[PDB]
Amino acid sequence: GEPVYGLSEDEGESRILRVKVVSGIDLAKKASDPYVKLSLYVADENRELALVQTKTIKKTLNPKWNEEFYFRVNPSNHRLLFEVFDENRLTRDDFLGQVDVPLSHLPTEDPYTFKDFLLRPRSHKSRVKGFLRLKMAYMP
Repeated sequence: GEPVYGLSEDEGESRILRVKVVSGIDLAKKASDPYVKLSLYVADENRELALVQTKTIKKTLNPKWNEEFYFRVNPSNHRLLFEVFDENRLTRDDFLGQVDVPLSHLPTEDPYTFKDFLLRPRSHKSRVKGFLRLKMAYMP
């Protein structure tokens, strides 16, 4: 009774993963107007399977999104990328950091169990700061 992101390629390998994007914490100042873009993708192939973004919160380095998403995923072969961007009107949105999560060993839970994931740069050559607070668990 909720929207699901991703279409199955093999129904005998997919599972429903619940993801809540809670908040961003202590983001880098590069007006800061953050949102998170979530990309479900196939590992190794680096092939996008579903793309969705949170609302933008205006003028903050400590945005509280509290948004929930359900994804259709293959736990062994898919990964979820979270990228934080600063939304801009007249220039490309600025990248603020990422968290790339494997889905193979996430807990399972029928709907303080969030985790604060360290934001990482796109390349080793850059630096970001802060954390992205996420809760993720499979539907049984």
